[PDB]
Amino acid sequence: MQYKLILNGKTLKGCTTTEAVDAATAEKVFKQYANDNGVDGEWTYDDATKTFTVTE
Repeated sequence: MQYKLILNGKTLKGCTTTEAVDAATAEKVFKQYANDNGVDGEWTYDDATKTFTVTE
């Protein structure tokens, strides 16, 4: 299913998505994503909207 990631970085703001079999797999993708993009911080997940949020 479609998982979503909200980027609340000090430097970087945006929406992004991935397709994954579960949320754990999607999280790995999104973790590399914010890391590839110089964003690191507080992650939260809401399984009801399948949306992760990172906050610098």
